[PDB]
Amino acid sequence: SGFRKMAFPSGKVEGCMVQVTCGTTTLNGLWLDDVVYCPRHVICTSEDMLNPNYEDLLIRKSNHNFLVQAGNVQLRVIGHSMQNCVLKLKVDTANPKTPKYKFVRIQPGQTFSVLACYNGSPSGVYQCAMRPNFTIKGSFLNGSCGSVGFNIDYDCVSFCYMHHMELPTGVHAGTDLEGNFYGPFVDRQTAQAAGTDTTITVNVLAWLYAAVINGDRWFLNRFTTTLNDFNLVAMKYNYEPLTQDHVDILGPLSAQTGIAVLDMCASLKELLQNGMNGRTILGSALLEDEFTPFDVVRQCSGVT
Amino acid sequence: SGFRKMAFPSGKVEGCMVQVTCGTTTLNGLWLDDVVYCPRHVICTSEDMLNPNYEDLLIRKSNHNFLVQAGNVQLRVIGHSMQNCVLKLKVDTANPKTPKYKFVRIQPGQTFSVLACYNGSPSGVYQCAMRPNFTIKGSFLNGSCGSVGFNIDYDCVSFCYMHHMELPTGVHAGTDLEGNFYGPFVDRQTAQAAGTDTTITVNVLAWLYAAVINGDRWFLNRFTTTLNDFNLVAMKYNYEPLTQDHVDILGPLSAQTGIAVLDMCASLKELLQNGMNGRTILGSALLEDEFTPFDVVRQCSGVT
Ligand SMILES: *CC(=O)Nc1cccnc1Cl
Ligand SMILES: *CC(=O)Nc1cccnc1Cl
Repeated sequence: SGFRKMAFPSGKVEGCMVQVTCGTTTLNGLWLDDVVYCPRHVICTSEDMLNPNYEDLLIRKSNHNFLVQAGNVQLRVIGHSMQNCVLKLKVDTANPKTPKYKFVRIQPGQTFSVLACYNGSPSGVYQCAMRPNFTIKGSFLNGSCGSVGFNIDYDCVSFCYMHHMELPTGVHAGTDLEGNFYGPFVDRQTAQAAGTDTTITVNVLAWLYAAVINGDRWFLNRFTTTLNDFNLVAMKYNYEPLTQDHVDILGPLSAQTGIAVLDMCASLKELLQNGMNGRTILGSALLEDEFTPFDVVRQCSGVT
Repeated sequence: SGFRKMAFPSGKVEGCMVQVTCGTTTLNGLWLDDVVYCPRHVICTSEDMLNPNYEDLLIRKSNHNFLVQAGNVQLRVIGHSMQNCVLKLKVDTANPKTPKYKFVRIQPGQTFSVLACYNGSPSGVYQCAMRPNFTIKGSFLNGSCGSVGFNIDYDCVSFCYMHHMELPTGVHAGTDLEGNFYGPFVDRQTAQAAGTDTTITVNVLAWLYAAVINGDRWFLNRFTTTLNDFNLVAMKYNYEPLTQDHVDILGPLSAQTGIAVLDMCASLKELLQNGMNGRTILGSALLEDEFTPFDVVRQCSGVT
């Protein structure tokens, strides 16, 4: 019993983290096979970030200008290219610790683990979600860029995020491992404001199911609702519209608890309208929206 | 910027987890050098747990009855002994992945990372605290026993917890790596109730400092207090008494923010008396007490 905000074990990713230095800029890279992936802004001074022309800045950079260090051993750079907002540094050594891996582009509401790194060294691991406004709420200091977000399916690491940017609102923006930003964000120090950070309704319901499974039941009520009625309330509270696809995804948790999805929607409706009244659910005073239905099933069944 | 509930990178501990089977009981063991550490109740049937005589149960067990599996390779058991509530299984192979390590016994209020395992395989990592009632609020299913809690100082893993027990209240009890339970708990299926789960005051104040550092300042007020006045309020709210030792520990965060510890105590006093009024601090609607002052400084300075 118990339900914690749980990251994937980080060992497979720890084995992939290198230090990348270009001039006075040091950040992190991801070493898979004989390629090191890092944010392209590794080539920028802070002054450059105001209005960088990356193709023009890149012309002044040679393979020997990209200093790549794995532990205390230097990697030889034999080639480099820009793909969207990442650099691919070809090195002469395949990472011997390369795990089975995929590059995946996640959707808003999907959770992932972040291995926060500085100078190619792991500092910690935490669980994030791709927010509906395509930001993430991370913990990232200067030097943390090139830290990656990932899921594990048994032995295969799916890399979904590389850290690039802090908005002035202190939220985070980054790319998939093809270097495409999530959302409308760009690797330039400009006016970029996040849109509405709406609540991931399907994730809250997953977490309410996790609460029932773990004995927290006080919020179960005598009511039901419909998708359309629930959605009128979701709108008002800046919750994502609940779709039949979400209802279908929640089916296994419905089955296990014997609580119809729409009944749990009616519980969530009362919690939105009435508040917690100073009570907690799974030790939280707000509705947690960074567990997916798949996260709940994983943690409640003990998948390794 | 940003402040997350952050675990240590788990790789060094992942490399230590084995499966231990005795009869029909499978749980996890920790393989360091040529010793595998596991809960002694590995020798019990569920029926035994009602009133186990461990010395008597152990007599019926030989080295060849302890099946120890690291990945898909079996380890040869060449000796076994009971130390308090753990078994030490001597194996003929030193774990080649043994990190630098210590066994440390932590105090209530100290945080640690848990690598939740099943069948010697990691499922996830999360951050816990030794509660003032010597429980922890974990996420542990059947099979999770022998999962360990740890801190890392650069390259040295300090093992502070091994998982043994779920109380009927769904909270967790376990031992240090010498097999001594935290608190008054025993490895028997009996009436054991947790005492008052008081809030770790020094940890809340640390986290309020983390909030200021990361831009959340709305709760800063015009007031101060004294340890004695604050403590009258702490008592009423089941918060741990704040000591001068705690004030001293918070000194660096005081220095960095320029907020006197006692001023931050007066902010915490108003928050206790007045509530959050539906506001959040670092995305939390309750006062977080599972960051130590050392955790805050670590995460805010990016230690690896
Ligand atoms: C994203 C990131 O870490 N960027 C950065 C900011 C300031 C200094 N160095 C770096 Cl890298
Ligand atoms: C502590 C733990 O994991 N114990 C347990 C309970 C039920 C079945 N197997 C085990 Cl091991």
